[PDB]
Amino acid sequence: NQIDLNVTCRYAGVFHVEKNGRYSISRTEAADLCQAFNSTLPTMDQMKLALSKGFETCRYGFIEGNVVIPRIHPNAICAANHTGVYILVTSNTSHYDTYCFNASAPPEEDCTSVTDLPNSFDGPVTITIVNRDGTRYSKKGEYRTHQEDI
Ligand SMILES: COCCN1CCc2cccc(N)c2C1
Ligand SMILES: COCCN1CCc2cccc(N)c2C1
Repeated sequence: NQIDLNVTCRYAGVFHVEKNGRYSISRTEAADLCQAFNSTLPTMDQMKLALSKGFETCRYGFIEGNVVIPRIHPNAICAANHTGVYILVTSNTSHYDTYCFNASAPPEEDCTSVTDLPNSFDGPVTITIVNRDGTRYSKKGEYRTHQEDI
């Protein structure tokens, strides 16, 4: 009973989380996951500011209201070569990564490691935060509040 949460640097408080390194988060789970980081799903405005500070990924993830990919550099295999906050229009499926927004983060780029999942609740899952530099923090707990996500 183990979950890896791979987390990025924060940019104006916005970061990306993937569960087990593959698209596997529903919209309800995404909200719960951000809540566990004392964070919320970003607004479009929040994501645009993060982009302006250097944030880009090659992953679809939830924000409030849409699924998006922030792009700075055009790449043919990431958001069909678009730049800016690319909005997913047409998809059959419901599971993506998520973005999260932590208002208490620094205003620009913060690439220090994440060492806590401060708002996880009691539970039986070994949850491991994995930073890009390999630094890990584990705890026993849970964050999913919807049964359909478990
Ligand atoms: C209100 O949350 C109830 C569900 N949680 C409550 C806390 C908890 C602790 C250890 C194992 C499990 N399964 C659980 C389940
Ligand atoms: C946005 O990056 C998607 C690719 N994955 C690749 C695997 C991985 C491992 C640990 C932390 C992070 N951020 C990542 C990122």
